[PDB]
Parts: sequence; structure tokens; C-alpha cells
Amino acid sequence: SGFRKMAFPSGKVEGCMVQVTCGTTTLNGLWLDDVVYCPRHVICTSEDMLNPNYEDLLIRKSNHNFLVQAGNVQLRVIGHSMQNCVLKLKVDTANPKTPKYKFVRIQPGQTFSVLACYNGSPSGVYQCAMRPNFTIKGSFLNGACGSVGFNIDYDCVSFCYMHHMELPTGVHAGTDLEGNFYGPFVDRQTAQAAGTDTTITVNVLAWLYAAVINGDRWFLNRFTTTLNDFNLVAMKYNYEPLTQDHVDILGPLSAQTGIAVLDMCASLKELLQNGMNGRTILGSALLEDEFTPFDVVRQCSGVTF
Amino acid sequence: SGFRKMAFPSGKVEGCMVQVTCGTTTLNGLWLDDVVYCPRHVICTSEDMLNPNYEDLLIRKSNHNFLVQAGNVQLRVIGHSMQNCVLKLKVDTANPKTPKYKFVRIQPGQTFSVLACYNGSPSGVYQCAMRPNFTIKGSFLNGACGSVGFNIDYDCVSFCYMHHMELPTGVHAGTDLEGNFYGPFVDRQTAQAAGTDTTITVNVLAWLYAAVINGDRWFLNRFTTTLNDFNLVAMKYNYEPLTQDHVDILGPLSAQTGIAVLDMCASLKELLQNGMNGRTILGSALLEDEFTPFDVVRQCSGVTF
Ligand SMILES: *C(=N)[C@H](C[C@@H]1CCNC1=O)NC(=O)[C@@H]1[C@@H]2[C@H](CN1C(=O)[C@@H](NC(=O)C(F)(F)F)C(C)(C)C)C2(C)C
Ligand SMILES: *C(=N)[C@H](C[C@@H]1CCNC1=O)NC(=O)[C@@H]1[C@@H]2[C@H](CN1C(=O)[C@@H](NC(=O)C(F)(F)F)C(C)(C)C)C2(C)C
Repeated sequence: SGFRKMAFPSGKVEGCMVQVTCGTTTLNGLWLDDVVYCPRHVICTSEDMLNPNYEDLLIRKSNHNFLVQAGNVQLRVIGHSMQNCVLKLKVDTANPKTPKYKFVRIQPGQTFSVLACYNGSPSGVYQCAMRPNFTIKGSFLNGACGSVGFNIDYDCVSFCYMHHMELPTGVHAGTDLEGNFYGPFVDRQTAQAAGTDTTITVNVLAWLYAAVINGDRWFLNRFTTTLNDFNLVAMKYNYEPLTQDHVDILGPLSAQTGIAVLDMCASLKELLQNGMNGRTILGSALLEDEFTPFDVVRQCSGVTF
Repeated sequence: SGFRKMAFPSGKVEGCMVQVTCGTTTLNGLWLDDVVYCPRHVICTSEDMLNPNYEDLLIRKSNHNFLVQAGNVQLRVIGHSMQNCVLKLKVDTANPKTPKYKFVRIQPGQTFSVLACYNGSPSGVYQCAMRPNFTIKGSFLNGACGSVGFNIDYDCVSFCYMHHMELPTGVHAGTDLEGNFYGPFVDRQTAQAAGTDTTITVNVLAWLYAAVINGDRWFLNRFTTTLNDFNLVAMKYNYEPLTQDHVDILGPLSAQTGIAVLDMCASLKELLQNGMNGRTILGSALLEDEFTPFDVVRQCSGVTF
């Protein structure tokens, strides 16, 4: 028993981190086989970042201008190209620690682990959700760019995020590993802001199931609701609409606990309308929305990699 | 910016996990050089666990009865001994992935990362504090025993915890890597309970400094207090006494922010007496006590390993 915010084991990703320096700008890169992936603004000076023409800046670079270091070993760069907001450096050595991997683009509401790195070296690992406004609530400093987010499935690392920038209120934005931003953001140092966020309803429901599994059942009421009636009530509280796809994904937790999804919805509705009356659920005084249904099943069933 | 509960990168520890089976009991072991460390109740049947005589049970075992698997490779056991509540299996192969390491016994209030494992394979990583009642608030299922807790310092893994058991209310107990339990617990399936816990005051103060660093400053008041007066007030709210050692360890955060420790204490005193008035600090509606001063400095300064 117990329920904690839990990251994937980071070792397979640690074996892929390198540092990339161009001029006096240094950030992190991801070394998979004989390619290093990193944010394209490694080619910018501080002044360039205010309004960069990345294509122009990259024209003026050649392979040898990129100093790629894997530990204290320099990796010779033998080619380069830009794909959207990511630079791809071909090196003459394939990474022997390359895991089985995929590049995926995740959906708002899905979670992933972040290996926060500086100068090619890992600092820590934490779990994040892609918010509905396409930011993540991360923890990043100067030099963190190129840190990646990922999920693991058995032996396969699915990379889904590369870190690029911090937005007002201390939230974070980046790209998939093809260099395409999540959300309407651009990699330029000019005023940008995320839109209003929303609460990930299906994840709150997943976490209420986690609570029941752990014996924290006080909030279960005796009622049911329709999906329509739930979504009308949830809308007022800035909860995203619960879809039938969401109901279907909650099925395994529903079947395990014997609580119908729409009965859980009736209990959540009462929590939204009435509050928690000073009580906690799984030790939290707020409803938690950064555990997916699969996160709950992995943790409570002991899925390994 | 941003502040998250953050674990150490787990790769160095992942390379040390194996599975240990004796009879039909399987749990995790830690393989360092040519020794595997694991909980001694691997030698118990379910019935033995109700009242085990470990010395007697181990007399009846020989080396070959221990099936140690590192992936799909069996490690031949060539010796064994018991040290307190840990079994040490000497194997004929040294682990080539052994990191620089130490065995340490940590103090209540200190934090560590847990790599939760099943059948020798990692499931996830999360951060925990050794509570003042010598339990941890973990997340563990059947088969998790032998999972370890650790801190990293540059290249050196300090192992501080091995998981053995779950106590009432879903909290957890275990040993250091010399097999000595934290707290008054024994590895026997008989009713045991932790004593009343207390809040780790120095960690709450550290986290309030983390909040100021991130710009969450609303709770700063205009007052100071004496250490004596603070500790009288904190006692009522089941906060542990703040010592001069604690004040000294908070020094770097105090100097960085320009807020004297005793001025922070005056702000915490007001939070304890008045509550948070429905507000959050770093997104939490409760005061958080599982970040140490060094945890705050590592995360906000980007310390790497
Ligand atoms: C990569 N190493 C950093 C990570 C930042 C630094 C502080 N916390 C982080 O996550 N990325 C940058 O510094 C990027 C980069 C130029 C400026 N930048 C920002 O993150 C800035 N944000 C914005 O300009 C805004 F608001 F649009 F997101 C900054 C004000 C420095 C936080 C480029 C090329 C976007
Ligand atoms: C190791 N694989 C398990 C981990 C447990 C299992 C459920 N969650 C966990 O953390 N350790 C055990 O099953 C140990 C073990 C016998 C019984 N045990 C317990 O954890 C039991 N707890 C107690 O007996 C109590 F309350 F004293 F802590 C159990 C009721 C199964 C949770 C031995 C040898 C102590």
C-alpha cells in the first residue's frame, strides 16, 4: 500500500545524455545511435535569442563548431541538420548504451518522467503531466534545455518531450523529439503566455480509484449520475469534459474496485460542489490530476521494466 | 523556476538490482562487487514469517538453495552469512556495474530516493523522508522487499535503506544496509505499530525558503522571534524542536534570500497559529516537510551527478 508520485527509472535515459556547446552556449543533448538531438537555440548568443533567425545562424556554422561531450570524451560531429526546433548532429560513434526507443507525441493529460540535466549530467527525475494548455509544471534552471521527458514500456523508452523554455508563472514549454512545440509557443525570447489551464478530469477519477484501493473511502457517496449531468457540473469548476474514451480507459480500475465510473463521477461531483471539508485524500488537501489511469495501475500492480 | 519533489537519477542503482529466490519466496537483492544483500526473510515460508527463527532456518540452507538472477543470468552462490536482518550472498562474479558506494545510516528528517523493484526489476523511483517515528511514507506491494533507498553525491551512491515491511496506516519500515532496523520494529508478521509522528520543522523552513526563491512570498510577515519562543509555539502543533544545528544548516538558504532563519520562524509561527487562509504555497495547501535544506539547494542550484 501507499501511493506516491513516482517516476520511471531513469537509467536508460541517463546513458543517452551528452552536453552540446556551440560558441559559448551549452545545453544538453540526447545521443541515440549516431545522432545527437538538442534544442536549436544552442546556436544562439544571448542577443540572438531575442529575435533569432535560426536558418541564418545555422548557415554560418559547420560540423566542427559543435563540441559534443559524452563524459570527458569528445564525439566528433560529421553532419548536422535542423528539424523544426531541434538540431540533429550526426556523430562518428554510435551510442553503445542506446535503448530500444520511439519518438512519440503525447496528448494533453498524459504523464511522463523528466530527467532534468545540466551540462550533460543528470540532476534529478520527476513526474509531469502535459497540461491541457500545453505547458508542464516542471523545475528547470538555466542550462536545463535539452532535458527530455519519457515513458517506458517494458524495455522501450518512448521519448515525448524536449525542454526549451519557461513561461510566466514558472511553467514550462518544449517540443516533441521531431522539434514541434506542444502548444502555440515559439523558441524566441519575447513575451508569451499560456492560456488558461483546465483540470484533467479522467486523472482525478483515476486518483480517486487509487484512494479507494488504499482504503481512503470517505468521499464515496450513495449516488450515481449521468455522463451528461456530470459534465455540466464539472464545466463550472474548470474540469475538462469526460468522454466515453475516458470512461473506457477507466474500465480496469472500475472493474477492480467494483465502483462504476459514473458512480465515481457522482462522488467527484459532490467533492466539487461541497469541497473536502478540511479532509485529505491520500494525504492531499487538493484533488490531484497528474496521475493517469495507467499510472495508477502500474503503481498499485507493481509493473516493472 | 518551479519546485517539484525530485528523486535522484536511479541508473547507478538499477545496475545493482537482482532477484533472489529461496524455495518459493522471491524478493529483490542488491549486487555490489561479489556480494548480494537482501532481506533475511527470503528464507521464510509464509508460515515461518508469523514467528521465524532465522538462525534455525538458515542452518538448514546451503549456498545452492539461493537462486540469484541478474536478468536471465544465474549468479552462482559460493558463500552466505547473516548480518542482523540482512542476508549476504557471496557470488562468484563481481558486478561490473558496481558504482562507487557507501553504506550510511541516516537520521530522522533526512530524505532519500527509493527505487521500488519487483522480481529484480525496477518499477519506479520516488523521494521519501525518514520520519521522526522511523517509518517512511512509501509505496510498496508484495515482492518489493529488498528495494533500496539511497542518496547520490557526485559519483558516490550512499545506500541508507532496505525495505522489509508495511505497518498499519500504509507506512513502511526497513533497515540500513547492515541489517539494523530503523525504529523499534522486528521482521516478524505480528501486530506492530509506529509511534506518533512529528513534523520535521527544519524541512518546512527549507521549503518556505524554496517558496521565496520561486516568488511565492505572501506568507512573509514583518516580525522576528526568538528560538525559544518559536519552539514553545511549534511544540503545540507537533513540530519537532528546532535546534541550533538546524539553524546552522539553514544558513546557506538564509544568506541567499536575505531572510534570517529566526525571521522565517516568525512567519512559520503565524502560519501555524492562523492557518493558510485557503491559500497555497508552491501549489500545496499543506506545509510540506519532506524537503531538506540540501534538497532545496540541489534543486534550485542545479547540482548534478
Ligand atoms: C534552456 N536552457 C532554458 C531553460 C529556461 C531557463 C530558465 N528556466 C527555464 O526553463 N531556456 C531559455 O532560456 C529560453 C530560450 C530563450 C529564452 N528562454 C526562456 O525560457 C525565457 N522565456 C521566454 O522568453 C518566454 F516567456 F517566452 F517563455 C526566459 C525569460 C529566459 C525564462 C529561448 C531561445 C526561448
Ligand atoms: C516484502 N516483500 C514485503 C513488503 C510488504 C508487503 C505489502 N507491503 C509491503 O511493504 N514485506 C512483508 O510482507 C513483511 C514480512 C512478513 C510480513 N510483512 C509485512 O509487511 C506485514 N506487516 C507486519 O506484519 C507489521 F504490521 F508488523 F509490519 C504485512 C501485514 C504483510 C503488511 C515479515 C517477515 C515482517
